[PDB]
Amino acid sequence: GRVFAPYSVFKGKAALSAEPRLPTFNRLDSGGVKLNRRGVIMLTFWPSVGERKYDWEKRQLFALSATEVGSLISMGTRDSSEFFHDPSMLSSNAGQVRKSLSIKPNADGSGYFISLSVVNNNLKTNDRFTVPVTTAEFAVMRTAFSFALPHIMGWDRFTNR
Amino acid sequence: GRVFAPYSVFKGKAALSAEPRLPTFNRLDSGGVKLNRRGVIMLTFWPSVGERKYDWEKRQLFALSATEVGSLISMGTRDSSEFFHDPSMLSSNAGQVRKSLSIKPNADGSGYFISLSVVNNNLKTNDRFTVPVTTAEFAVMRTAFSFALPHIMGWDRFTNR
Amino acid sequence: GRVFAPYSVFKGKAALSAEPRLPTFNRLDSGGVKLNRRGVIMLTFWPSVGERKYDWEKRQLFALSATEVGSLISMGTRDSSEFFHDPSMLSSNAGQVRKSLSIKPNADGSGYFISLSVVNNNLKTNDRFTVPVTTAEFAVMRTAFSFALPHIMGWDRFTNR
Amino acid sequence: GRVFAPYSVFKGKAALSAEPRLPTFNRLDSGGVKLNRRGVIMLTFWPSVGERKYDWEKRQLFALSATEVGSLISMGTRDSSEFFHDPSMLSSNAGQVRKSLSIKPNADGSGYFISLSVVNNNLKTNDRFTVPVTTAEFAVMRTAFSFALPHIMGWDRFTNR
DNA sequence: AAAAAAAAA
DNA sequence: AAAAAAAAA
DNA sequence: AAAAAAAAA
DNA sequence: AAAAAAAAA
Repeated sequence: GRVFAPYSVFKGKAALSAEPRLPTFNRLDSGGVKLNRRGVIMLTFWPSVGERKYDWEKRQLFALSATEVGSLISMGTRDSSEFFHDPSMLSSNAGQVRKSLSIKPNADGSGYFISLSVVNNNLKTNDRFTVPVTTAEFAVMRTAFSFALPHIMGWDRFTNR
Repeated sequence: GRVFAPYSVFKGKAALSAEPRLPTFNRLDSGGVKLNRRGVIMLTFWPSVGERKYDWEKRQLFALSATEVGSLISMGTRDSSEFFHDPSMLSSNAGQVRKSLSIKPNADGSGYFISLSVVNNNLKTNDRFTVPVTTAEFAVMRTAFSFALPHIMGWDRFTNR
Repeated sequence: GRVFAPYSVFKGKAALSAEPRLPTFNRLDSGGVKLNRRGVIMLTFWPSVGERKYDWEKRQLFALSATEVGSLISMGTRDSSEFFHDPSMLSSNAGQVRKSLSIKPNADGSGYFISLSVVNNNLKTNDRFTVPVTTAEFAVMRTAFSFALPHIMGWDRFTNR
Repeated sequence: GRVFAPYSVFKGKAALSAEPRLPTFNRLDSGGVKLNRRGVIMLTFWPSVGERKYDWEKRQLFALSATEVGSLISMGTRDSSEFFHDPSMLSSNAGQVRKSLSIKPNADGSGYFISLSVVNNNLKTNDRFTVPVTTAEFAVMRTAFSFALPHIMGWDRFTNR
């Protein structure tokens, strides 16, 4: 069944969590198997309430596709990226909620800021969580994401015995 | 049985697909096992017909060997490579069909063009599919190909328990 | 059960050993599984007594977290790092024992010195083991640690079949 | 049982083959397991007789340890290394046979020469096989060796389920 | 014997 | 449908 | 709760 | 046929 092993970073103003969501397959009637819904690396941001305590109730999610992951793992020290998502895309509720994830180098080069911005035009809200990530932490993510990439793409099914 | 989990890139004029084809083994009569036919990373190109629709019927294939894969994964941002294949090599139908795959940096350095050219002297045809690949996409391929390399070489059979 | 396969470096004044300690999980009552205690890469230092012989009785341990590992694997040739640990942290016996691990480039750039310093204010002792590590050896550690990182984080549980 | 999946390079004057030899373990009476004899990446060189044919009878072997592998995978384009081995080391027949493997950059930077030199003072012979390796081929070896490194060290036994 | 804790299904 | 072959247990 | 879709065995 | 040894559960 499920497995819950997130890599988490807890900082002053918010927490950040990351974990793979594996792809789903379908057993063709030809006998073989076929990849159905794509894996992602799910990012969870949540707010620090009171003192070193965190409000899981107010979390926001951002799903990194294979291609966004490749974008993060191939980032230089001075590079930055920005991803834009609509959860209710190609559906009835589109344009209402808008998420943007930005990864920017801090001035020192000592790391990066990762922030999730959520604008909800239905509930008339505007949230923003930012978490600083050291060079070491981002190194864990780079290495963990690279490990995970083949798996969310379903390439770990190509094995000899 | 089979597993179908291609990494695909869909662009203006054509689509590109990539997936490992595992090596085949033979159970020696000595008891052990021996690698028989070599794995490849198969590339499939196909043409965009009408509007964001793609003509799977007109696809062309290109099989990357272990060594060609090593050539792609070790490419710098400014490097380019070109591979030349005859499907009916060392057989009766050689010289008739000629395939060439070129990976070139786009001017921006924002990625690469991958194109397959097929010249068929039997059917008197000349096809060319080109697909632009961003830095992020080519990063997925590099990471996915590196993951896959040991597997198509059959080295995933060397495992402790 | 247990598995004992340390990578070891034996030098003039001391020995150094490194091996992963896997994370522990808990089978939720929801059916799924949940990561409980975190994996580390355990480092063991011990003193050379007499001539090319080593006093296992006087060993000192240092547990690298996921994040410390990411710090070591992402070190340039000229970089150095220093980690500080209190084994009896957040408990009753804190402040008494203090461990610090330093990884510094040797002058040549031919490698690094890895040293563990242990100050025990209970037993009134002060130990220091230093082991030089060549570029090749540190390359084994970098590659072995990167391989191990996903595993100590419990990400090897996310697998397709 | 055995598995035979060598990566091979066939050139003008000789052939080169490479494959992992896994470590051996012992089931402790404590229940757990303990690594016994170390894995290597075995290199096999053999001479080209006549025209594109190769004399397997005259092969010479060279066993790369974990540390030698780390030395090869961390080589820059312009780096070179040289390893020296006595097969009958610490035994009665030492000093008699002497093997040396050299990896040097070719002038172009288009690759490397890998050569095995064997001097046998018992049989009064002196053999030398040299095989040029392109950047692509050496990229396969680097990637395949890095994949294999954890395995020959027995670290693939540290797995979650 | 090991630096811990912070959300949660 | 795929570029092959070269040593061998 | 998650940005989707495009070929196909 | 292979470069070995050094601590230990």
